Amino acid sequence: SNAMLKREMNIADYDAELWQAMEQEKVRQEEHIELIASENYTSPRVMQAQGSQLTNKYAVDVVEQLAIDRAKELFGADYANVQPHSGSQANFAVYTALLQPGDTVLGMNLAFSGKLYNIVPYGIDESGKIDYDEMAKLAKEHKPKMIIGGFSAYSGVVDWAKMREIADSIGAYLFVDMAHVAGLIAAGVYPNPVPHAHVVTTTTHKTLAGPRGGLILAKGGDEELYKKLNSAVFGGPLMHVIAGKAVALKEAMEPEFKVYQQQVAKNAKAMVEVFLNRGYKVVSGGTENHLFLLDLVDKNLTGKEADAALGRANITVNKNSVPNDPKSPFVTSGIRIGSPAVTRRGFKEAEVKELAGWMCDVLDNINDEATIERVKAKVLDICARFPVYA
Amino acid sequence: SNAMLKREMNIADYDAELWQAMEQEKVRQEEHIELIASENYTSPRVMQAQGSQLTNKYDVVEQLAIDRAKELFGADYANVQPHSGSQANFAVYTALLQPGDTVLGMNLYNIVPYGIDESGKIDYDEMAKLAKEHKPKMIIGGFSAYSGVVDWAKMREIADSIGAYLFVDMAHVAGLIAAGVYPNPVPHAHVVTTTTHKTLAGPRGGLILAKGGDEELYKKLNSAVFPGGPLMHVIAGKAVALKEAMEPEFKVYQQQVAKNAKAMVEVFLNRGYKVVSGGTENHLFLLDLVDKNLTGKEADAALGRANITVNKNSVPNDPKSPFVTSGIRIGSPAVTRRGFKEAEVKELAGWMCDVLDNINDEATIERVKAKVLDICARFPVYA
Repeated sequence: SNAMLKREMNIADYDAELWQAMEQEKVRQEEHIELIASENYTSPRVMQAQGSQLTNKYAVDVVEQLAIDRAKELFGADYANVQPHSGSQANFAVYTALLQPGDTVLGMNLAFSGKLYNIVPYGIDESGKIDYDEMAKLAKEHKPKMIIGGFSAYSGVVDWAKMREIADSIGAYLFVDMAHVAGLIAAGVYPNPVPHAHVVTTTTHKTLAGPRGGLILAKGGDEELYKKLNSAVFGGPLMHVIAGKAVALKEAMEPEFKVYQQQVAKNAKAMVEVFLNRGYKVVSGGTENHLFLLDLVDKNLTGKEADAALGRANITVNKNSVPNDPKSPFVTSGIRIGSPAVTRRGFKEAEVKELAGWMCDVLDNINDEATIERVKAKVLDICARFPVYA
Repeated sequence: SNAMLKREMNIADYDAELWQAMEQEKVRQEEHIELIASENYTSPRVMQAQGSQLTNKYDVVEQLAIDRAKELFGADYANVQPHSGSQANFAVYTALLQPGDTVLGMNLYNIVPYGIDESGKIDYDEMAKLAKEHKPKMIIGGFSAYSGVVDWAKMREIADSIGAYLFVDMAHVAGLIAAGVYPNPVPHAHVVTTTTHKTLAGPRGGLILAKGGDEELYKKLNSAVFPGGPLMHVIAGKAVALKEAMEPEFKVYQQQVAKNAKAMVEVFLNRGYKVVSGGTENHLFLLDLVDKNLTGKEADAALGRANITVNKNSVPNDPKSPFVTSGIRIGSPAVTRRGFKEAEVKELAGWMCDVLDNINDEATIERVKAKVLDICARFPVYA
């Protein structure tokens, strides 16, 4: 025999370098305030699934059917495919199922798929709000085969019903990638694109708080579409990750998850209030979801500057361009902030308001070491009061 | 306190439905003999990494994987980010090819296939004919049911003669390559890819490796991987799996893999079965059942009744559909992992011949099943 004994076979016994790195990553997740809008803390049940012997399975079916059934129940889809390894892979399945090389696609942005297809962008104005009349004119002008909804840095709510009308008016597909807001949709606090788009994709981590992976959903499609989508996905699925998806999707149906998402939305609003009250500009002047963009043009700061300074105080954000950004995309004039992770670890309005205030202290004094050190200390204290896995 | 994040309530407590399905799979892995050539049993250290908080990360960990991949394979470039072998391959294509380019491969882009004969041996002269006539931008080496050695040096000569890239997908033999007991493509290819879970016995995932290129090439390969983020928990799994593969015991393992495959081959041949190519030089082989009036699908099902798992596979010039086939593909990595040596695999191969000789003899099926279960019980995978 040659049994692999779990008590004798662990990382700390065998691979000290890896173990030290893993320990330091747990410490980082605990003692940093994570405001990257795509970040979250998955449950220990998701982690248990991902650590399981399902990694050995070549593809089982019951585990997969639970994920599929739960995806359909949660989002009200008549079709779900839980196999994609990532949101990007889900998206690529959709493109290859429905598009030909060199087709025109209308996407949205701030004012490889780009290499294979002709992507025309609808750019949100300095107003920071979608203008559906203008979107309809771009659609009419360019006659895309597909309009793609979903954008990583929009703080407004997208009217998917209206987008479907625009798509239909020119015979295009509406594809919505809801990766950036899926958890809010799952909770009923943001509108669902499943009844309006021809196909929908998402990641399962981010606001859904599950494992990293993809999902394709649809409602009202024909057998033929569903068949094409299935065939475009692959090269088998990660069954341990699919188990992760199954348990995450059930967690998403808990009343606690609805309360959590309501808190996510309140928290993002409370942070916006502070930034505005401290003299910072927020794109659109508000948020209606979990995230927002701080426009630093009037401060003569770059997003890269802001991000580095905040990082020195154990606050993680990402840079992001603003509408008609006067700076290059490598630099930007904005940062994007979201509440899911801090909310997940127990921060409510008081904490996020205090945090926003500290961020304003940093940005007001971006090369003052003492401010940075003071704020770092406060961040560490707040992190201790609100531990993650406890 | 965060009710959803505290460790109190595990999957069994929370989601009995899911837990039951997970634990059935666990018991299935113990109670069946697995001869699907792409399957293995990864270590508990790999699973521990996959179960870690690294799933929440949006880099010392990645460097460890990169360094260990380069060391194991003798490469001066590695990318450990791909989610799968397929994504690794896709990265290479999108890095080096333009849409509609011509490509040559074994069994978006104009593909010219090269087809090994009934002899079950690669015809380098036919490969050369196709390459030199059609002038592909890239020749792709590596194929899933091939039991022979491949002359990677010769493929590079062919590629070099027409100015083409040589890409080798070594997924189907990577662990043997790593242990030095199968020809190494890394010195000869422009770029190589692999999965991390079959003969490497690691997590499911992809890898890109290369040597002898400049940073410009390596930058292109990096840029091509995500056309989002890596799975850092899986990458930690890769790091520890790659370290395990550097142990002298891993080479011993692969030597036993190769020896066991040859041993099973000898039984099939001696029992009147035909083996594509007449033998093996690696961990797998293909039985050609045409002369038995058997389909691969039916052979797969018959063996499954006795708790022996194989997969159907087309043979050269298969008279049957690809969904039916006239062959089965058998590999030794998983049985060897759980401790089978030559004596055990020889006995196993005899039982398989007993079933296939008389698929409808339920007495034989039941006899073999009981022996299979006894054998599985004394070779537990995990404890």
